[PDB]
Amino acid sequence: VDISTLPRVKVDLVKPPFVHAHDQVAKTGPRVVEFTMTIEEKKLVIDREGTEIHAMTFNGSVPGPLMVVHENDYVELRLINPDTNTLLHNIDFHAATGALGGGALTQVNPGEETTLRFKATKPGVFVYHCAPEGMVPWHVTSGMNGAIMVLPRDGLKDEKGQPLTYDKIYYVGEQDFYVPKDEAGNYKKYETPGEAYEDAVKAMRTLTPTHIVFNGAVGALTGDHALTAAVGERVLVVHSQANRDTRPHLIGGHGDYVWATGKFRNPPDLDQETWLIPGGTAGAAFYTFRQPGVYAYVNHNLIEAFELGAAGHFKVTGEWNDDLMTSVVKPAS
Amino acid sequence: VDISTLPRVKVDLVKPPFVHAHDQVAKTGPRVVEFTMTIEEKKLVIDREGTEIHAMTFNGSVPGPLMVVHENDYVELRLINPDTNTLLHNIDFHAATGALGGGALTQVNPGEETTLRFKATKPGVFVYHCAPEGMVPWHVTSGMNGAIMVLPRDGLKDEKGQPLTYDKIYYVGEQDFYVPKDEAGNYKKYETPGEAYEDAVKAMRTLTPTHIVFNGAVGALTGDHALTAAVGERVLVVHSQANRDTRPHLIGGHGDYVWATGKFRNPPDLDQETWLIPGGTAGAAFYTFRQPGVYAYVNHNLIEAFELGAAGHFKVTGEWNDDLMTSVVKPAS
Amino acid sequence: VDISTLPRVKVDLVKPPFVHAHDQVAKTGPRVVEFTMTIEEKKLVIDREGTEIHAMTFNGSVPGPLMVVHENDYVELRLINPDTNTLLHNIDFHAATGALGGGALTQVNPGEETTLRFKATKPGVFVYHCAPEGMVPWHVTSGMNGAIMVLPRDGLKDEKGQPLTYDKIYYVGEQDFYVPKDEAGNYKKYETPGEAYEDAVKAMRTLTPTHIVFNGAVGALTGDHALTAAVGERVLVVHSQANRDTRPHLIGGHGDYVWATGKFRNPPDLDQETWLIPGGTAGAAFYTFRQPGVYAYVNHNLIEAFELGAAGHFKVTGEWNDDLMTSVVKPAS
Ligand SMILES: [Cu+2]
Ligand SMILES: [Cu+2]
Ligand SMILES: [Cu+2]
Ligand SMILES: [Cu+2]
Ligand SMILES: [Cu+2]
Ligand SMILES: [Cu+2]
Repeated sequence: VDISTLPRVKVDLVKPPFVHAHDQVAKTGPRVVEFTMTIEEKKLVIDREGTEIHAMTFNGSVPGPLMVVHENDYVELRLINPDTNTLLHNIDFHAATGALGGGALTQVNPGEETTLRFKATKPGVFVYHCAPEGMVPWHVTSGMNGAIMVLPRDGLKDEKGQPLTYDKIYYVGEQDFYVPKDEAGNYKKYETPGEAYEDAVKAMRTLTPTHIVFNGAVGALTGDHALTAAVGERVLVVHSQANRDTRPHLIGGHGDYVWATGKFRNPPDLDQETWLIPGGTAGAAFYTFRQPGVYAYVNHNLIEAFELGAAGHFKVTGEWNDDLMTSVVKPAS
Repeated sequence: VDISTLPRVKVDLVKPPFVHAHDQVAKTGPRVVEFTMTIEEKKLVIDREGTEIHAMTFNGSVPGPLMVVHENDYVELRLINPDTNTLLHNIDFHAATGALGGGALTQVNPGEETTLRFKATKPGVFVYHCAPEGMVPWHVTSGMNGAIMVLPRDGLKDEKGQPLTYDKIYYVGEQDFYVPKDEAGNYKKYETPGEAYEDAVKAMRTLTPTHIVFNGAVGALTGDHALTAAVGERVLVVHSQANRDTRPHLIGGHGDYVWATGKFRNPPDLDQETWLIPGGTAGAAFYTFRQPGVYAYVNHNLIEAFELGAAGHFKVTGEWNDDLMTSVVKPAS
Repeated sequence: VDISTLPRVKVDLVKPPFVHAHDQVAKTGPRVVEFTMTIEEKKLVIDREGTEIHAMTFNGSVPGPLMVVHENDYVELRLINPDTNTLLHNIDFHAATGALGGGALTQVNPGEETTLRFKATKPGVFVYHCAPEGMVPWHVTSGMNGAIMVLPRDGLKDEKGQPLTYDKIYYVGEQDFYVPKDEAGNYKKYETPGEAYEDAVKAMRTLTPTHIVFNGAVGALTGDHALTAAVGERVLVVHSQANRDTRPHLIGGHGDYVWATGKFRNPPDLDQETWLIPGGTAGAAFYTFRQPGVYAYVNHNLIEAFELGAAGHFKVTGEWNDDLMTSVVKPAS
């Protein structure tokens, strides 16, 4: 088919955990969906101690933004590597077929750009990440990863074939960082990326992250940046981990319908407490809130959550249901 | 509905791996099921070397006891923190909805008690654990976790909708401990919980357990405390891990029907050799024994099993079936 | 039934990643399928640096060869431990029922052999491994493991009950090695297995592999030993990990149908990007190639893949499909 006869629609991306507007049920036929991302190498402070790393980002954020299309749309990405960066980058889409997910076709030095097109033939949430030959884990674990959602053309379905429609969607990217340490255990102070490379490799080879964070930093999805919902709202939380297993859990809630390995032709798992998202995968969980208040959303390795950073909050408004839960006798002597 | 019009039934809990008597198919309408647990801080010897830790327990055991109710029963827990303990505790039920699983409503200082009620709206096996704000992984990884089973009102079903009925049930709680080590590798000798806290945090942050045990100690489910069955018996093994992934395996057997992430509205996985239970989850495996003798039940990271403690035994009585397995030629020169 | 009335067929095994010839759909009734394996202890170089270990193998390879039978065949294995070896060995089949998978019946000292028979009552791919009492993880993590495939008698089926037929099959065994290190981080230089045992145990207890490899060495499934396919070919990749979780991914492709925990009575998961195979399990993924070129097949902990060894290649011949993927604008200033 002549792709030039298809509609083109340009998407304007937004910063995670928010997601660009889209339709769950496709209101048009197949389209070429046009995205642009600009790579930015930048310093990021990732914890409360002030630890600063040299992050590698798509569009200035860790994670990169969530892209949303429908099955059998074409994704057309303009990828820009400005001359203010210093490294070679590319992109691998797990949604795509061929050429190492796109990475063999998208190598851009500083001062270069490229445009890749692929057909999104399989529905699901998928990781995307940089993958420069010989340096792959360093770029990924420096923050250069995000996700793409390929919706079925008739939207999401439950285990019986009935529609599932979310009211709100959030994208939680979880990032394992490997900040090199000296013998005494302090994070090393590097002058350039090349001077950092061997100790970055050493640090990665321990297989022990120093930090595991949501949306790029300890505490990023708390306080004024907590996730929000109301009682009765249907929320989809897309969660990705490009390099290491995670096990999300909504403290005080559930995943009512979960695609733990993210692929919508499969029926969802029901009523999950915790789900395993393997490293290199995106998953999605659908929940209808039933109680107001604060919820924590965590990796349920609780050390990873509360000591290394993999914890966010929901603030949920509405009525308390004392049938579902109540304090019969409040704490007392 | 006025909960005061419902029947009340008091459960008397038992020490894992045994489980309090219950009905698989509910013989009454919904009930308020009353449980009591008393928190006990105590010294426990956890390995053959004599390593002694300061454990934090529900009802004196690691894991805490298995609670069993039916879907849409109400769980009413009296939680007691006697004045002989020194820390603040609470409880989070993954089965419950709201208030951080109950933790926001159940904070008890030494000398206090509380009573929580929640509706068990989802069937499955679920973790429960202590979760005091700011100290969550320390309490969990000190042993303060167990599980609750919410049975469907019409009992368990196979992948085709046919009944599955167990003859025996066991609860295996798997505990990762993080005993702080000095530089030379020996376990440190602490005077109070507050003096221990920073090195406990340091130890946890390595993400490398020093011990991984069933029922609270190396060897706990061996010898005179081996699990038992007879050929032809249907056994359900509930397995929980509140903090870290595990992968159970019955050496010489299978999981004929497994809910690896523990939720009974989902069809079970058939004929599993090994299953992944993510950290923060309870799972359940159903097996009908076909051969007598000794079986080992392990985490099939065999280092975790045989070097760090995550191994128990079954002793199974009955007839040997030489059609299913035989030695044709015994070892010989 | 009198097993002596059944046909006997002798299989001649082949070196992984290749697989002995077999039929997907059984062309005979149940058979006794006769296998022989000879244990070989040997030095193996496992990385590009020249690190040499004392490996323990079935039939001279890491992994041991893939055995293939049909459901309700009998597997009859002659296991030979020649007098040129120095250790006691045995075998545990996860496909088998009873006697610790066979291990209690197959203990062979150097200079001994044995013959075990078992009925393959459950379809799926399964691990087999050595398991000598008290030394289990050392033998497994020295390479003494492989897999067995028990096909349904009417071959593989999709999630709807329709046939799935592969054109090619490969067996990828993934091996975690724990080469002891000195304080400075270099691999130690041992004189005998007994002198090595305590530092092997120490190394294993770190839970941090020094090497994670496919087919026995870094790079083993690259270059002249890359896996091969053509566009349009249906390929089954069987992947096992006897001791530690892995998460396979085909870079530039998918698992169209995946049995992540390897058991064919279950419907496959569709359209997977990455799948979790728990330690102690074999899994299988079915893919139809749609694009030519080089693909990498990896554990998608990318550190494990690209820094520790868990990466292979496919070389795929055929036509490029520019509808599925194209470079619209090649990299340029
Ligand atoms: Cu990059
Ligand atoms: Cu990838
Ligand atoms: Cu506590
Ligand atoms: Cu929890
Ligand atoms: Cu051996
Ligand atoms: Cu095994």
